[PDB]
Amino acid sequence: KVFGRCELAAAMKRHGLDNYRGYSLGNWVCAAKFESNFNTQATNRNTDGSTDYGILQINSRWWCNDGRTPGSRNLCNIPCSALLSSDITASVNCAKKIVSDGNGMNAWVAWRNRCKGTDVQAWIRGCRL
Ligand SMILES: N#C[C][C][S]([C]C(=O)[N]C(=O)O[C][C][C][C][C][C][N][C]1[C](C#N)N([O])C2=C([C]=[C][C]=[C]2)N1[O])B1234B567B89%10B%11%12%13B85%14B%1158B%12%11%15B%139%12B%1061B%12%112B5%153B%14874
Ligand code: NA
Ligand code: NA
Repeated sequence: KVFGRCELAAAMKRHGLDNYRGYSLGNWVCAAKFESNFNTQATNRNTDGSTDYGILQINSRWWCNDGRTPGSRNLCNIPCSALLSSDITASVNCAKKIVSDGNGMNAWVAWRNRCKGTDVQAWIRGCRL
């Protein structure tokens, strides 16, 4: 599924991501924009053989099981395929664990490089939320 901006903002809110770990909703929408272009089916292979999955490009190195990342963990206790669904529940639950791991949203390199310290509220501007 390719979400619209406000559509995704709304979905994130309903699943309790807004202000989660102190990160306002615009931060999450901005991260999703640059991670996946709002496409729940987005996959990208990493140099090291891990893969990033879904709207927030969650990595198989730590967070999900894809059967082809040796030595990896599955801290969200989910198949990585779950992170590609139209329904974002699994992605949001896993992202809550990630953002709680010590690094905050710096766990998403695209957030640090393209959202941190910008007008992130712009991503939710205009939206009925
Ligand atoms: N951090 C910080 C300083 C904010 S100062 C600006 C400030 O305090 N403005 C604030 O009190 O405005 C009240 C209205 C807030 C509306 C917030 C929604 N819009 C935002 C925003 C947010 N939230 N942002 O974070 C922005 C932004 C526009 C551009 C960059 C960041 N923007 O339009 B400002 B002054 B110096 B150079 B001058 B300009 B930039 B830098 B500092 B920054 B901006 B002024
Ligand atoms: Na909070
Ligand atoms: Na894994």
